[PDB]
Amino acid sequence: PTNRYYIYFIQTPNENLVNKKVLLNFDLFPSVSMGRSPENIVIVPDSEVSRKHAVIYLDNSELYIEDLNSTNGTYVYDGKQFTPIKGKQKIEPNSIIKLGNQTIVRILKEWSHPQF
Repeated sequence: PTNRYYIYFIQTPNENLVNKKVLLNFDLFPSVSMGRSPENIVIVPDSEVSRKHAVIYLDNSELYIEDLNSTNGTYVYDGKQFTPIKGKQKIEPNSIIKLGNQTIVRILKEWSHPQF
C-alpha cells in the first residue's frame, strides 16, 4: 500500500494508448501479462507484439520481467542501447523496456504516502 506501479507508454502504435500511464495492481494480479491479445491484463495493440509477449511481477519486493518466447523479443535499455532481457530479468524503477519492434514503455514506481 506504500507504492503505485505503472506501465507508461513512451511509444506504441495505438494513439489512445501512447503517453498513457497504466496502473498495475500486484495485490490483485501477482503477475501482470502484456501482449496484443485482450486475454492480457495489459493489452498492447501492436502487430509486432506477440499475443502473449511478456509478464512483469514482484518477487521479494523487487520487479522482474520475463519474455514469453515472443517472436520479436523483449529488451531493456542500458543507457545507450537496447539489449535482450535475460530469463528472470530484474528491473529497477524507471527502466525502459521495448516490447517487439514498435512499443517502448517505462516502468514507474511512485510513493503513495501511506498513512498506516
